[PDB]
Amino acid sequence: SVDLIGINVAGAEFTGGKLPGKHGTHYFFPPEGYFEYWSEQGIHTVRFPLKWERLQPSLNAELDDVYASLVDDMLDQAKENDIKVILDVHNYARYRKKVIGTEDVPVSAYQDLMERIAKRWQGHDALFAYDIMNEPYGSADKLWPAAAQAGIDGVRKYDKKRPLLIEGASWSSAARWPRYADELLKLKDPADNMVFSAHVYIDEDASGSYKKGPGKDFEPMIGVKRVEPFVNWLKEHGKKGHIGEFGIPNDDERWLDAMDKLLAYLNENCIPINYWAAGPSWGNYKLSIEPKDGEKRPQVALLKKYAAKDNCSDFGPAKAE
Repeated sequence: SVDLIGINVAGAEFTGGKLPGKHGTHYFFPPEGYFEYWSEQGIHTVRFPLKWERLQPSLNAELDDVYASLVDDMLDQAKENDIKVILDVHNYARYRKKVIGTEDVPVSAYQDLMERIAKRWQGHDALFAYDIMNEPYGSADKLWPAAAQAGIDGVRKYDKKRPLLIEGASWSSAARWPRYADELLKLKDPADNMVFSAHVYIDEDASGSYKKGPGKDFEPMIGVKRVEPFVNWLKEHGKKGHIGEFGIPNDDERWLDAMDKLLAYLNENCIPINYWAAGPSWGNYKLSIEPKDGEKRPQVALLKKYAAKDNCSDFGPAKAE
């Protein structure tokens, strides 16, 4: 099945400056008992960021035993707690700061990583889908469509069933999506289970930093307006979609109303969402929905109302008929 409501569980990708880094200091995986709270809340789908450099400290080589094993443990816990997991290679179309398709990082290396990820985890019941690359941007944008096909090819060697989530250029911006997306039309999936995944935030620059409050001229439909370009492109081209990130601060009711409006529109169009973000070690992060003493997380009550609604049969939008 495809859940319309889901959350990001971030932490494994933290502190990029430290490689390999130390678990519990630089990066964090969910502790025992972590998924229970979310499952009891009624959330059953999770997007899980991973750092490519930690998974694969050398290109075209076996996955790291310690980091990959932590992933195994996390998947085992998700399964015990009725949680389905989207693995996200959270890398901006780069390995050690070099773009995929450059001489340092050939597309074949990216294909190799995807083959390895699919080979290791295709047998795990808790695995739901592969989000093959988080937020290609900048000098990566031109070379990304070629890289994406290599990633699809990589996964499909070992997993011919599960959905592939394909992000777009320009930080996978939903708002700007039609400006660049046509380059993704040449992508082909032999299994016909390919879904585009866009990101959206409703602060002024759409970065999710929230440098300002809503302001006097705030529009409740701002989230909907920002995803329409994406959803309309999907409709025009007979493609399927997904919102892999959206988040808001807990300090203004107006943000919550905009979120409600966005969720209604996504629900109408059968587009699933992954809220950014929950996680084992967020501290004071403004967008966090993880429980923290003294913090209310109104975003969670809102997600719960939607989670109760019927899922769609498949990733939308529904085909014209």
